[PDB]
Amino acid sequence: SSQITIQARLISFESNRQQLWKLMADLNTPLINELLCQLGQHPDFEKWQQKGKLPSTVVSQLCQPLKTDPRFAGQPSRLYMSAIHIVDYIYKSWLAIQKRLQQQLDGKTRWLEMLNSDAELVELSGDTLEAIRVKAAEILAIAMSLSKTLFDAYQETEDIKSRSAISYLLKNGCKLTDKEEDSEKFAKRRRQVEIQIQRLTEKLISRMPKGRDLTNAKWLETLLTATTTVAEDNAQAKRWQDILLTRSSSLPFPLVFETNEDMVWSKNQKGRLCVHFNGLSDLIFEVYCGNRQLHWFQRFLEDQQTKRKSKNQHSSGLFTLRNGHLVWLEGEGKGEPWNLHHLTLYCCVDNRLWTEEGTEIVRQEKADEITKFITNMKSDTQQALIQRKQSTLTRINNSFERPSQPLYQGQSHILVGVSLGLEKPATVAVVDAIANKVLAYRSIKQLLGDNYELLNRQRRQQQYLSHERHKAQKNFSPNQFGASELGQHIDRLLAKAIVALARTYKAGSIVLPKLGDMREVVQSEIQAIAEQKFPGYIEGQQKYAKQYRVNVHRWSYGRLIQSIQSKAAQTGIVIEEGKQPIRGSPHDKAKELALSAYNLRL
DNA sequence: ACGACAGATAATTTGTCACTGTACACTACGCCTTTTGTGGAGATGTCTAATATCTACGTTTTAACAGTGGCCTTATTAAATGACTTCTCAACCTTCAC
Repeated sequence: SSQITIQARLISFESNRQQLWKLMADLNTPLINELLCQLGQHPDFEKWQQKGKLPSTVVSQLCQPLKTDPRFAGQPSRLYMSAIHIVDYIYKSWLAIQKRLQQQLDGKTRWLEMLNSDAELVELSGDTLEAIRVKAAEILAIAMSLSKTLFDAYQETEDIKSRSAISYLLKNGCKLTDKEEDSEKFAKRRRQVEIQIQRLTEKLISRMPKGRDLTNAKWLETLLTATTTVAEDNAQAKRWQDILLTRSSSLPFPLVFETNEDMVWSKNQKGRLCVHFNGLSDLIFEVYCGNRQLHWFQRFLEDQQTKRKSKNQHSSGLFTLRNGHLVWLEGEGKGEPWNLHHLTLYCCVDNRLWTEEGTEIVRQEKADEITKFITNMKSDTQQALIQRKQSTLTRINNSFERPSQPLYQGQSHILVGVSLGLEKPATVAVVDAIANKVLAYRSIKQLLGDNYELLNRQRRQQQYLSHERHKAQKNFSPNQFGASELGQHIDRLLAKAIVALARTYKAGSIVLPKLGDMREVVQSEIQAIAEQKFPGYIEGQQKYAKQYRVNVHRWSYGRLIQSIQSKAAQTGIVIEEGKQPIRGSPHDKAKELALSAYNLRL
């Protein structure tokens, strides 16, 4: 996770900002909207959902006739390209989501079929429980990936004895068990799977990507319709209401510049770094950044100047800058939108390209990938692709003469396990795995140190700000706020503390748990309990454990994992994934998480 | 011869009267002992109703709270917020413009 974003304000005189706003809002965003509409109507759309993959070129092909439609014709080539990238990534995202959800629904539907109680397994096997227990002992002795191997063994073995023995073996977590099945805990575990299947089935009714209408013409024409026309029935009037409540999108889609050299850097005579974008060189924007990021923007000019001095004998494949996003940030107050909103550039950089040693890491990664490509790839334009790839492979050998910082060296036998929990967001154990000894624990309080008071602040603000929103909603007041930025701050403080401890003990890796989807587990567990406690009373079921379900939906385990992954990559510490045990305290969970990831190395 | 007539005669008792021996001399029912049935205290032994004491019999009363039972409507779409997921993160070459 070595890619990170740095940002700066872009400043320019009003006519440059107005011209860019009108390009984005009047042409580029309407084009994106049109591409999303046409792409969702394509005759292959239903087979793209089955593959879960979009064709590499279909957005580019749809955009070609639109580039000369009077609605969209006025744009530079890179703005059409940006619109293509926006639309292509949206569907690459959405088709990947739907594909995995469909696989989850199919997987659990098979499990629901093969989850049979011992009373059902007796009939469906025709064998006594001891007989299927012995047959499961044989099938386990052959399947010795074990879970998948049993799922593979189940499907084509139509022999109901072995098929039931696999069912019995899978019910217990791929192992034998002597103890009797508690019939109500089984019936609950069956009911959980039905709820999960239903909730997956409902999630697969997701909407197609909606776009951003900045005119909101549909709202005003619906208002005129609903006020002067009789609704033909309740369903038309409901559709009218649903439109009238829909909020207006203020801001256009950002521009995306996937060619780092489509940002051209310079220093003006007042000494400020400046940038202009390919196709819009007349609009000079001035960089206004914090000094904590200035060294990156200075590097972008130095990388640009280095390759010009070498007459392009360097490769921009090793430019520290990777891509840019050009974004309008919503301004407070009033004005024309190019005056109200603040133009902001977000630059992706790869942190390894800062140093010379890290650049050598990237160079070999580039060289191996391109040598693979050239070997596997072998038309005129496809031969031109090979020649560009071969030019890259030649030019990445030329050095940028970057700062030298020796790479981190961590001991392979020292690991940090990080236990994640709802009550204690992180707990760490430094384990010496060949010694099987814990070198150090730290609690959440020791990780946060002097910041530990922020953790009670978060809980207190989450309560307070929720209640103030609840009160504000009843007044239709816009003053609705929350603690997300404090929560993000805490997760970043924890990430830095964990990695600093890992560096201090020379740990080779940080071990993080494969939590899965905690929210759908908790939500289906609690619903199965509540349906027994409040039969036929839906509101009673939804009130049951409401605050626990809320707490689990706020638990930011993904954001914390992501923050740890970024900080570890910036110091070259390996991340490993392990299985967090359910037994024990957060300290013991962290220790056994660490040691299991060591033993799982094969 | 004996004894047998009437009457003598030696007893026998009746009655006188001088003499003398004696008590009157105040001087026993009184002193003393033992038994003994009746009687007067006065230490001591006899043995109860009863007015408690002295706990328990257990029996009510409380409140605490535990368990049963009724009710609670459910859907769509938009918005805000908090999150999750996915995708992306070229580069050399050509052409026309001073």
